[PDB]
Amino acid sequence: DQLTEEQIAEFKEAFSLFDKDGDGTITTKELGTVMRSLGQNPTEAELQDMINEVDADGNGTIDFPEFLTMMARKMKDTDSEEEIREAFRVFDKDGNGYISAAELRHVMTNLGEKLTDEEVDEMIREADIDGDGQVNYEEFVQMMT
Ligand SMILES: CCCCOc1ccc([C@@H](C)NCCCNCCC(c2ccccc2)c2ccccc2)cc1OCCCC
Ligand SMILES: [Ca+2]
Ligand SMILES: [Ca+2]
Ligand SMILES: [Ca+2]
Ligand SMILES: [Ca+2]
Repeated sequence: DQLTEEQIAEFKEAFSLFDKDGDGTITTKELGTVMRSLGQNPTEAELQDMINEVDADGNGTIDFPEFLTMMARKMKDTDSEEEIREAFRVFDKDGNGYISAAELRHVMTNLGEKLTDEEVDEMIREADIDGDGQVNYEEFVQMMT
């Protein structure tokens, strides 16, 4: 089988966040920008290593099909939480355990992706379960898969 229309719509939007020029391919330069936007600072060598890991046709760049392949499977029951754990840590700017509407809005922004109040209000509402108005690690994990 395959992902739904909306599912596709979500993978493409996250792909466009790496593809700054919008030409359809992710370069090491475009990946670096994203890393720097996250406070991190990798080297050309490391950047190319990250790309080579998913470059199925080995042309030095990543495309949507290449991007989706790596997405549609953590191919690991172990070490998948080690990524979700870091993802959550990226958003929880104050390691308080709870992700707020402001931390989410703050991060999404640094990634050249300005949201709307209504958009930000829906991403949180949908993930919030305990009704505290914030997304804890628990809620975060389930929202992923
Ligand atoms: C990051 C790119 C999309 C992948 O992450 C996923 C994002 C949303 C889902 C679905 C099933 N859950 C939520 C439905 C869509 N509502 C928007 C959620 C929103 C979001 C939710 C909670 C907190 C902050 C944001 C969002 C948007 C874009 C990227 C990440 C998160 C599954 C994912 O898993 C698919 C990965 C392959 C197994
Ligand atoms: Ca590009
Ligand atoms: Ca490629
Ligand atoms: Ca927080
Ligand atoms: Ca909550």
